[PDB]
Amino acid sequence: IITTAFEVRPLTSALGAEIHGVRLEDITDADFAELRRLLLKHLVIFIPDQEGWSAESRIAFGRRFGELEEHAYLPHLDGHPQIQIIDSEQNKIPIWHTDMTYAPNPPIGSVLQIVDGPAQGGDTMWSNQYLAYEGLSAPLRDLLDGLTAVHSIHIPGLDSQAEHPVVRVHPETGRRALFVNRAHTSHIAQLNRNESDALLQYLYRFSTSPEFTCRYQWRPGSVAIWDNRVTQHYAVDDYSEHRRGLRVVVLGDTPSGDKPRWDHYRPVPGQRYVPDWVNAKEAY
Amino acid sequence: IITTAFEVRPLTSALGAEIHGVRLEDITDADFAELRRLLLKHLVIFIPDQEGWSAESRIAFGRRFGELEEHAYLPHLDGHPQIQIIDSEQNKIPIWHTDMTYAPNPPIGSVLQIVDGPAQGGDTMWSNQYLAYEGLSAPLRDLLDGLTAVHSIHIPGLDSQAEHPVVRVHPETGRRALFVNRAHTSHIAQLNRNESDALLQYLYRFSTSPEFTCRYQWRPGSVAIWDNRVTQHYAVDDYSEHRRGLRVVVLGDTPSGDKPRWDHYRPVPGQRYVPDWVNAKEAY
Amino acid sequence: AFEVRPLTSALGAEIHGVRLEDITDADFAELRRLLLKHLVIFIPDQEGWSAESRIAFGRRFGELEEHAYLPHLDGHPQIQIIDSEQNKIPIWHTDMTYAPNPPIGSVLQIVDGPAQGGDTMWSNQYLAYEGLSAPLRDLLDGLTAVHSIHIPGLDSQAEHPVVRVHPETGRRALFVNRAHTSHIAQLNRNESDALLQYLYRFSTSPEFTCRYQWRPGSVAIWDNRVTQHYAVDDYSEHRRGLRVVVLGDTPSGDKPRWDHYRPVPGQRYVPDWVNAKEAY
Amino acid sequence: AFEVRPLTSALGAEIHGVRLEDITDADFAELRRLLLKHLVIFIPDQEGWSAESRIAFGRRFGELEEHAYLPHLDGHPQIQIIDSEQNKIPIWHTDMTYAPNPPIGSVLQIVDGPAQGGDTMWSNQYLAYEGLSAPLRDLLDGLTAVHSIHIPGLDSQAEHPVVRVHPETGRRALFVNRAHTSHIAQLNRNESDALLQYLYRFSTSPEFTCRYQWRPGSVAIWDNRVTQHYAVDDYSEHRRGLRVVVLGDTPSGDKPRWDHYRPVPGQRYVPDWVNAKEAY
Ligand SMILES: [Co+2]
Ligand SMILES: [Co+2]
Ligand SMILES: [Co+2]
Ligand SMILES: [Co+2]
Ligand SMILES: [Co+2]
Ligand SMILES: [Co+2]
Ligand code: NA
Ligand code: NA
Ligand code: NA
Ligand code: NA
Ligand code: NA
Ligand code: NA
Repeated sequence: IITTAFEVRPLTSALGAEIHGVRLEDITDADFAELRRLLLKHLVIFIPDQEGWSAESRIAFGRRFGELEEHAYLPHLDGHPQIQIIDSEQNKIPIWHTDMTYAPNPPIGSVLQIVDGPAQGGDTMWSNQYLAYEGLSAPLRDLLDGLTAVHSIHIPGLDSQAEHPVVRVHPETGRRALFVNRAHTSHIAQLNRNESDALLQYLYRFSTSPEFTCRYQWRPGSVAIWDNRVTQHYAVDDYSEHRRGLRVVVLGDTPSGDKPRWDHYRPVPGQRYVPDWVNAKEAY
Repeated sequence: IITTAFEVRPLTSALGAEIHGVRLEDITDADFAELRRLLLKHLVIFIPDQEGWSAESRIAFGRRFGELEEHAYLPHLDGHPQIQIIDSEQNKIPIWHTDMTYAPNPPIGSVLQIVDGPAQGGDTMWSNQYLAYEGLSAPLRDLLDGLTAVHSIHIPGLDSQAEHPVVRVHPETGRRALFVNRAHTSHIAQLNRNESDALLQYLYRFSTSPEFTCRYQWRPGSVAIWDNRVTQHYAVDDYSEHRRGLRVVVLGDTPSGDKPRWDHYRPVPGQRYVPDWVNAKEAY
Repeated sequence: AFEVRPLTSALGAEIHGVRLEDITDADFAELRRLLLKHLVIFIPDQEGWSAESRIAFGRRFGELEEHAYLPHLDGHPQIQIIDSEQNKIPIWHTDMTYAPNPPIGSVLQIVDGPAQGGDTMWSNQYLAYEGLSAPLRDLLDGLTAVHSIHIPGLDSQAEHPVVRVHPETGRRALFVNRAHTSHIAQLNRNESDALLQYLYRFSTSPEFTCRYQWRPGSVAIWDNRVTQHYAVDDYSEHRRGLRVVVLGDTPSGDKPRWDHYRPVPGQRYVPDWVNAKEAY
Repeated sequence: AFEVRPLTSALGAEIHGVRLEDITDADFAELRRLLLKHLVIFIPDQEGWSAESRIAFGRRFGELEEHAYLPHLDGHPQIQIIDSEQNKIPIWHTDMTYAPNPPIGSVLQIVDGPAQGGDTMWSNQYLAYEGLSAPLRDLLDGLTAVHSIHIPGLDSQAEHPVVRVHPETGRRALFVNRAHTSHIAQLNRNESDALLQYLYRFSTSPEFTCRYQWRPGSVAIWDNRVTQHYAVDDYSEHRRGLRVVVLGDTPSGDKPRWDHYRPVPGQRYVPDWVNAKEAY
């Protein structure tokens, strides 16, 4: 992918780049197309100095990527159901995740601007799931190619589960990426639960190795745009100040990979799952 | 403790002994007192060849130890609410546990006879919690002496939790024993959940080392009597035949140890527990 | 005539009614059958078994080891003396898998020891393999592992299939063990650690093992090709065994489906889990 | 005059408006204060810093290492040349803790390298200790640990408190690190493994670390007494740094509250977690 129009400053070899010399407010078609190519190359891009970006322009920009979420309940900007308000007080959780993978159609990506927050504190990290897959040895890539996993959530107000390939192809690059994440993946469907725990434990740690991640410090006016299909992210929980972001969410992913090479694991009647590793029975 | 009356065949150095030359049916006071001393020395004792032991004698024997459970719902022998029927079909679960530690007053012990089952298969193992504590190095014994743990269960029909010392004294021997177990212990109260997971993971494995356990193969007419205050046990899940036992449960333990040396750990508002080790979100 | 008493459904059986001293070819054929069925068998009441008969018995199975340095019975280089003092190690292992030709099996008799303490456990490696789900069995069928040992006076390593096919039964068995397996050759070391850690624990589940309490005159015979065993370290009394070791195994499995993992120059192995750098 | 830009709330700050070449005693006092506050500081725009000034700067902190074998700048034995080719290792460590007197700290400038790739991370060992719950802090205060290294041309070990008191701030900091700590001396090895495994992961939580992208002319200065650091291994281009190392630390903590764990004769350490027996 050719991207030569702007001044691009990559964060790490794995992913991330800050793009200078762009004004989002009245971006042209040609400049948008270039930002989209930079997103496909760098997975998350950062656009500094966009203070004052109008609501209408933010929505138009998001709609250049696809349909925008109009969340039923999460607060939105007055007059604009597509611009979601994220407040550290109103709702943090530092855990590696890919957004909404407990649903059959997770988002394609998001546009986030932190409009209020501390000068230091509250960094966001992203990880490169292409590299997480590619860094596995050949026998393990071949195994994962034929597996699926159940992703689920069960909290007050939301119960959802979905089955996805463990390895998905990015529809627009054709490259394969890992598609499990600590927050929302439950278990691999074709393994028993204990085998699944062991393999997922390894994959979660490996996939978020420092060599596969980047860490971004938010500044006034900074916009992050990321591809949810091939990344995880993590919100660092190291601040107590009020922190507010404006977020637009682009819907419409269908994670797709190889046909599974085995049936789901079927337990016998009465079989009990005894995890090999301790988790407490009571949270906080 | 002096025990010289019968022929005693210890199973292992850690615990367990088979007692020959005893007839439970009309046991004398003096012979019972000797069996009780052998229980305090060996933690679990096995009495072979007791086929035909009458219901009235089984209940009288149990009552020599204390008050007998008359479970509200678990099935009991016709005419005898104290003799519980345990059926592999009607209700197994192979997990190390101490009985009912999710309650404030777990049982003192049990008398179990397997009246129907396979010739091989379905062994029971017991562990010595005195040795599990004593085998910890001095800095760790000193730490555990001042901790407590929450034990809990949440299944259809039963929700219960209780806080117990991590190290308890046996009231009748004065010796200290570990009092956590994989099945029912949730978390150590004075640690955060992640620290608790790490320490409990170590203790669970260490406490069930082969050097601290014994394994008993059931035969027709065999009776096992064990002290629930200072043991764990584990039912091996390696058979498919029907397996039936008659069980009498002696109530009335209060696990007691040192006063805790620290307050309970208090999380901050909104704090989320993220286990360091994967467990699946969906059981079977 | 033999009465067979299985210890567990997974493995192990005590065989009564046998006299090893002058066993006939036909009775030996039955013991052989029972060893292929039960993997380890225990023969009680053999006090006095002569040295010449013990050696002839082992030779029915194959060539006997004449260890250069282990003490042996005066006059009989094939009958090894195993003394808890002179030599224990409580660790799950399969014997000598760091060698290209491990033993087929062993015949052991604990002639001195405490009345309780010092049990030996065995595990069923057929069940350890069969209990894995289909995707994982498929993976392991195509893998090999390096087994090694590095102690004063012994350096050895060997590569073996992770899943071997027993030559007589045709049944597949796991062939890794905690004591001597180093790493799976086709994975990187960190992936290897994670998988082996799971397999070691799973393979010694109580549902796959048995535990034997030694009695005077009892002989244990086991197939080292499809078992692990573990010597429980819960005694301090003197414990002596007489052992004959049958050589000649060549673990055989599928051709690997992938090449060895090749690190890049200067690559460092950083284990994900801590081990101390200093032993005792 | 200095503008301070913290990287994270845990640690790290970039200091603009500084000229190291002829820094005054009073301005140095301010840098020293900022190092005790931020643990690692980054000074951009120092291209051309003279060798004599670089050495004088390090000498303000203490005695400089003159390594016998590491290459150094022609004419200047104190200015070490660190080349990605000639010498990386991505592993969390505190420098030379296998020695009884580790460095107080270092001054590093990456003079050649890629525009992206090769970040360095640091962690705050004060926060790693303070984030433990009270029972565990109480335990660690009374423990010590053996740190060691065994490579061709270097064997060293040292015993240090698990929790050290920084000499200037009086604040307590964890003093174990994954690369060089072997085991806690007062526990058995298996207990030690379990606790160190927890501490290593906890101590390098994202909430306790920072990540720095090197730029031409940037100098990093850090306090090795209360940090770990990690060199990210995500590049293949040539990377050269100039480093001055300040010697003279003696980690100090509470007298241990227990004796060393003493194994019995013949006791074997069997780790609960697998590590391969062969590296690369
Ligand atoms: Co609305
Ligand atoms: Co998110
Ligand atoms: Co009734
Ligand atoms: Co029970
Ligand atoms: Co052996
Ligand atoms: Co260093
Ligand atoms: Na649209
Ligand atoms: Na597991
Ligand atoms: Na699709
Ligand atoms: Na009574
Ligand atoms: Na933990
Ligand atoms: Na009491």
